Amino acid sequence: NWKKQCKELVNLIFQCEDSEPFRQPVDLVEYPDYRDIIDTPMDFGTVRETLDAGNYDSPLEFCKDIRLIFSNAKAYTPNKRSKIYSMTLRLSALFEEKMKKISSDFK
Repeated sequence: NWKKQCKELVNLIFQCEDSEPFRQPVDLVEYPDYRDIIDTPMDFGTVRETLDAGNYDSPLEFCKDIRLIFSNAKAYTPNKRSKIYSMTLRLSALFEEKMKKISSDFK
């Protein structure tokens, strides 16, 4: 059951300290130029909601949206000295480790 596996992984991510800036959509009052840089916003709350609505056709679609969270974060704050950049690298690494098993069990 890939859907329950992906749900467990999203719940795991919400418990990770590094996910805090990615739990909700980026706020456009706080970051007014965000959408001049980012075409397709994404966050873990949205991913959770999409999964619960049954609106991912496969784990690859789920993964693509999670990868988008990280690519967006790195695009908007590209300075590798920044806290957010390091939090993105660490959380990305954990996610990819976990997603590997889900993707195998599927294929």
